[PDB]
Amino acid sequence: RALPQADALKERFKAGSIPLQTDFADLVDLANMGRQAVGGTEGQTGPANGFTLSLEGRLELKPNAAKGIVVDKDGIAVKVEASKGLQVTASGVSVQAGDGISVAGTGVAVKVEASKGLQVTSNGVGLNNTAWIKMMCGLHNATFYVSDTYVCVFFCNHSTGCTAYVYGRGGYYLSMYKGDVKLNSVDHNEIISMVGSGSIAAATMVSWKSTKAAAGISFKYLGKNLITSTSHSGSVTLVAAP
Amino acid sequence: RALPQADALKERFKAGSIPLQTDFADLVDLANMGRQAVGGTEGQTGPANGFTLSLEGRLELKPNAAKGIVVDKDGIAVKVEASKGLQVTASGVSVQAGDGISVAGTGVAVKVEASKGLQVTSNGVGLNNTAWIKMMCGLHNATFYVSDTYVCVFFCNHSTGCTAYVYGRGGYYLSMYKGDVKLNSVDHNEIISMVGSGSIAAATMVSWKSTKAAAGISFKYLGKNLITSTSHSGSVTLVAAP
Amino acid sequence: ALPQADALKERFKAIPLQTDFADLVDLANMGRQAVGGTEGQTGPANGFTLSLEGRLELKPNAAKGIVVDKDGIAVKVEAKGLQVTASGVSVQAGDGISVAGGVAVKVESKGLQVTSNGVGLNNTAWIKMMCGLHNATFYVSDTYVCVFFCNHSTGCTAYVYGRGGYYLSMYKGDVKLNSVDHNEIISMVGSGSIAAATMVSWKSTKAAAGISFKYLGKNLITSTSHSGSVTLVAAP
Repeated sequence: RALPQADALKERFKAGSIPLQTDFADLVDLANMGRQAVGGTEGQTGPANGFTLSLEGRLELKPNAAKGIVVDKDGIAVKVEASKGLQVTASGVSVQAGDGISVAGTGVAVKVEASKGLQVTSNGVGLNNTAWIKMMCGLHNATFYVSDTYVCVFFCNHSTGCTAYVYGRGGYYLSMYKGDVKLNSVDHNEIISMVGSGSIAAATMVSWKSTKAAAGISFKYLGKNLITSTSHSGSVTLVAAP
Repeated sequence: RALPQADALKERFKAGSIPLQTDFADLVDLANMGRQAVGGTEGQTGPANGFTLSLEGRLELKPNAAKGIVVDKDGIAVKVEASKGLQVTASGVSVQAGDGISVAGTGVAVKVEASKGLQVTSNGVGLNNTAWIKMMCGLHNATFYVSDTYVCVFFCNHSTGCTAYVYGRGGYYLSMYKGDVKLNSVDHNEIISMVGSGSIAAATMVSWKSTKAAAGISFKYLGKNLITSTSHSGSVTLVAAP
Repeated sequence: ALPQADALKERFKAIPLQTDFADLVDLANMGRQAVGGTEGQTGPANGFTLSLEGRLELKPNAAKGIVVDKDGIAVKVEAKGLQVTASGVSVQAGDGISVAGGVAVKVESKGLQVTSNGVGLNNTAWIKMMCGLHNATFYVSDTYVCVFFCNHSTGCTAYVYGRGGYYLSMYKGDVKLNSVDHNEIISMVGSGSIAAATMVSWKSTKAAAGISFKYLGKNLITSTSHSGSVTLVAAP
C-alpha cells in the first residue's frame, strides 16, 4: 500500500464522513514518513551516513571536516588548505602553478626557459643540445659567440677591440694565418695557438685591436683538419650570448 | 516523551475507540517531525546549512558551486576545473602529471631524463656529476668519448678516420710521443699540443687518418704529470656520446 | 501556513472540525513533500536517495570523488599526489617540488635556477662543469681568469682558462699559490714572446679553501697587466 495523497485523505475527514480505522491508519503512516526519513522507526538504526539529527529535531549535514569537506551558509564546499598547491574558483578545483611549474591540458608540467639550456619531454627534464653554448659563454665571460659545424668562438669586448676564445668542432681546427680570420671583414692583429708538427698551428685565441663584436657582425674563417689538407671557408654572423 | 510507533498508534484509532487528547497529541507531534527536520517549526531558523527548501516543499542540497562541489542526476560531486592540473576517477581525485612530472606514493615529483645530465634529490633538482660529459660532447660535436681518472677524450669521425679533442684530469696530461696514444691498437698520425719546458708537451688534438671511433673500440694512452716523471698506462674503451 | 503543533493540539483537546483534520493531514504530508513523494513531484532531489525502509540517504557520486561513510561526507582522494588533513586538501610535494604561496620547482649549488619564466641554468653552473671536466676540487674565478686545482702527489696542478679577453702569464714569479712561485707550466704560444699559461703546477704546495691565488693577467690588445689576488674555494 502507498498512502493516499493529501487531497484524497482530506475528504475522508470531511464533514459528515465516517472516518474509519483505515483512514486513521493512513493518517498515522503519512505522519510517520518524516520519522522513517530520519531513520527513527523501530528496526531502524538512526540517521543515514552523512546526516545528523539535532536535539531541536533538525536534519543536519555531517561533513567529515578532517577529510576535506565543510558546510556553511554558502553550502557544501571542498576544504582547500590555502596556499598549499590547490586553488578553487567557480570553474572548480585546480592546481596552482608556482615558479617552474606550468599547468595545461597535459596536466601539471615543468616549465623551462629554453634560452637557459633545459629541455622537458615525455621522458623528463634535461639539458638541451645547446646548453653547452651558455656554459662556454659563462666560462670566458663572452657576450657574443659564433657556432657552426667546424668552429665555435666566444667573443669578449675589451679596451678598443675584442678577443675571442676558439674551439674546434667535428675534428676541425681554426687556421692562424693572417687573412684566415676576419671579424667584420678585418684581419686579426694577434693570435695564440697550439702547435702541431711541421708548421701546423691551431688558433685558440684571436684578437682585433679596433674591431668590436656585436650581434650581426660577420665572422669569416678558414678551418683545417689533421687528416686532409683541404679547408672549409666559413662565413657566419655573431649572435648575442644566451 | 518518545512518540509511539506506527502500529501502536494505529491501535489507539481502532474501530470502536474514543481517541483521547493524548492520542491526538501523539499524532500531531509525529506529523510535526517532517516540519522539524526542515527547521519549519516555531523557534527554528529554517533549513540547516547545506540544504534548501523548494516551493514544492522538497528538501534539496545546496552545493557551494563557487567552491568545488556540484550535485546533478549522478550524485554529489567534486567540481574539478577541466585540464587545470587535477583529475578524477572512480579511484578518487589525483594530480595529472604532464611532461617532466611524475606521481607516485612519494607525491608530486620532477622526472628528469636519465642521460641528459640532471638530478632530482630531496634537496631539489640539480645537475648530476657527469653533466659535463654531455656538455663537452656538444661543444666539439663529438659522437664518442672516453673518460677515466687522468684524461677525457672526445672523438669526431670525419673523412677516412677521426680526430679527438683531449683534456687532462686529476693534474695529468696526454703524452704526444708516437706510440703513446692508440685507438684500436693503432698509433696516431698527427697531433697538436701545448708546450711546456724543454721536451714537455701535452696533446690537445690527436688524429688517426684511417681509424674510426665507435662504441667498444679501445683507447690506450700514456698519461703524464708535471710533478713526478712517472706515467700512467691507460686502457679504456669508447662510449657513445650522451 | 499550517498551525504550530501546540496550536493543533488545542483543536484536538479532551469534536474536531474538518479544517483541523485538513491541517493535520497537510502537516503529516510534509515529510512526503520533502522526499519528493507527492503527486506532481518527481521523487527525491538530486544528491538524495530514498531507501526501501523509507530513510533519506545521500547519493555520493563515487566516481567523481565524494564518499560518505560513518565519519561523514568526505573528498575521496586517490593515494597519487594529493593529501587531506584537518586543514583540507592540498598537494603532496615529492623530490624537486616545494609547496607554498602555488606548486613550484625546487632546485639545489647544483647549477639550476627557477624564476617566473621557468627552470634554467644559473650564471655559475659552468663552474660545476669545469670542476667535473678536470676533476678539480678547488677553483678561483674572477673577471680575468679562472683556475681549477687538482691535488696530486706532493703538490698541485691547475688548469687555466682566460676570461674577458685575458690570459694568464707564464713568467716565473707571475703565478703564486700560497705566495709560492710555480715550478712547471704548460702554454699556448703567440707572437714574439707572448705565451698563455694553461697548466700550472706547484710540486710542494697543496690547494685548499682559503689559500691565496695571485697572478699576472695579460691580454692581446694592450701591454698592461692586471695584478690579481683571490682565494681558493671548494668545488661545488
